[PDB]
This record gives sequence, structure tokens and C-alpha cells, in this order.
Amino acid sequence: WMPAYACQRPTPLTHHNTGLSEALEILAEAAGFEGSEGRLLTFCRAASVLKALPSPVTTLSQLQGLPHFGEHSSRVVQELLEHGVCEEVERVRRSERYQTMKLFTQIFGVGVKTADRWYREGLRTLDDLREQPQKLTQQQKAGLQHHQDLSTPVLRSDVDALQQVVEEAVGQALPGATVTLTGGFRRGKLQGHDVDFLITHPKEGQEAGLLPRVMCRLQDQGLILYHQAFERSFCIFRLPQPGSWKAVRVDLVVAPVSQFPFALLGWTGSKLFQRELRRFSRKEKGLWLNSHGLFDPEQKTFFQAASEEDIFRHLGLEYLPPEQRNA
DNA sequence: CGGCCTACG
DNA sequence: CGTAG
DNA sequence: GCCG
Ligand SMILES: [Mg+2]
Ligand code: NA
Ligand code: NA
Repeated sequence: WMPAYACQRPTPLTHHNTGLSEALEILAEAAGFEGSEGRLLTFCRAASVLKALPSPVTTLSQLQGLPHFGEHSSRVVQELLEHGVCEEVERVRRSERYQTMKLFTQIFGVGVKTADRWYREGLRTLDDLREQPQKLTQQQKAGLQHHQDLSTPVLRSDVDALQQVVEEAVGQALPGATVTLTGGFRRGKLQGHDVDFLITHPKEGQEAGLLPRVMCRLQDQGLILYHQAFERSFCIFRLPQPGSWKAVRVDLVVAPVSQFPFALLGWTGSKLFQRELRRFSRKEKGLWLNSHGLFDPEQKTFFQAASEEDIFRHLGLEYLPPEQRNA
């Protein structure tokens, strides 16, 4: 009844099993901190299955037959239903390792492998990292410098202000170029931790060289605190606020218009949705999907898509609008 | 047994 | 390695 | 951890 791939089922933003999914996602995150991407994926997938259910799970029997629920994920739900807590989840939550790995990997520029090395070296707090700055990349220095602001929710009012200044810079750099809001905000989220924009031009080839021109124009307006030929720019903007400013993470992506449906699909997410869609494409349909195109490795050809709907159709999938891709 | 998404900076 | 969805 |  419940399809096994997340791209085969609608997942709305608001759902009925948040307590259960959040517990499984703690175990997924902890699996990642220990270097087990496979266990992370299973727990992510199991959490996502619960997000797609039409009603609250109140009895363990409601799990029978569900994909990605085996002995371990079922026991977690069982304990939560019977007792309101899962001992394993609580042990993880309270552990110094989990808390510190979460603290460090939430820094922009720091992933699991870097966080784990620092943990093994005895580091535990952000001030510990600040006390040893030669051990930081430029990206990490920027992540730590702006960490307070980057932990503040980005609101819709911020998104609208950012879209205006990005549209102004893009228009100065290339008349006729367009700016599309992607990421979680396109899926209907009201808050986020960053803002994602996709930039193109209707005439194929005119977007060559656009992103450096856009960045130069934003920097000369004093809008850029941090950035790295290129097509993805991971920025920190100086966003004006009444009497002051705050740092905000902004991603700017350029795509030629021939690739725009693929980039729009990829950058709209969710992350799990897109991993599942790429897995489905290759494993079930024998086609290779990324944010540039959909490749048939037998014919050695690329699928010409005019819309996201075209891509779903070519993959034999029922179309899902962005607000149902919240896997 | 062995895969688990697939890119760019 | 980091980043992204 | 789950499954093809
Ligand atoms: Mg985002
Ligand atoms: Na990080
Ligand atoms: Na982003």
C-alpha cells in the first residue's frame, strides 16, 4: 500500500507522526556521526514513511508491512507508544558525543569527519575552536564568526528582501535573467536556515559567466560577508535590518535554460526526496539523474525536459508538487 | 553479499 | 575534505 | 538497518 521509495508518495509539510519521526531522525543523525551512512539512510527512510501516513500511529500493528520498518525501527516506535520515550534515543540525546558532534557539524564548513577529529582531540565547545584558529579553513572561520546569526531562523520577510537584492544584482549583470526561489521555501516552509535561489536566462548560453558578475555587484553593494569559473556560490549575506543587520546563508546557483527543469527539481528537494528519486531513476528505470539532466546510458542521450512534470512523466512517476516533496 | 545520489567548490 | 538539494 |  505504502510505496517503498519516497518519490512515489506525497509527503506534506504538516503530518501526524512528528514524535515518532523525530526519534528515528535522532538515531539517523547519530548513525551519521558514527560513519554509518547505511543505517542513517534506513532510519531517515523509516521516519519519512511515517510522515506520509494519513493518521497518527497509535498501535504497533499499524506498522506491519510498512517499508523500511524492521526489528530496530519497530522497537523504537513500540517503546515510544508504550512508554512515551525510547531508552536508546534518550541515551543518544544525553551523550556528550552526540551533543558535541551536533554542535560542531552545525558549523558551516565542518562535517562529521572534521567534527570527529576535533572530538577525539578533546575539543568540546565553540570557544575551544576559536582558541585555535590556525586549525580552521577560511570557510570554517566564517561559519564560526557568524554562527549566532546563522542559528537564527530565516523568515519569509527575510526571503523576500533577499530575493529583491538578488534580482537587482542579476538584472544589472544580465538583462532578461530570472531568479527563482528554491529549497525549503519553495516546498512551503515558513522558516529556514538558509535561502536558495536558481538563476537562468531564456537564451541558452547567455548565462555563461553570470555568477561572478552577480557576486561582484552584490559585494560592491556591501551585501556579502563571505563567499568562495563557477555555477554554485555558497554565500553569507549581510542582510539589512532596522538599525542594523544580520548574517544569512544564501546559495546562488546558475543553470542554462536547457537544464533549468533538472536544476529546479534538484534544488527544490527535499534532500531525501532527491536521493530517493535518483535511486529510483537508476535502479528502477536505468536512467542517470542529476541537477543537469537525465541520461539514458544505452542510447547515450539526454532527455529534453520543459518542466518538472516532464521529468516525473519520463520516470513513470505521478507528479508531485513541491509542497508534497517534504520527505 | 553489498548498496545505499550525485553533483560542484 | 567541504558544500547543496 | 533494511532490502534487492
Ligand atoms: Mg535550503
Ligand atoms: Na557543517
Ligand atoms: Na542552501
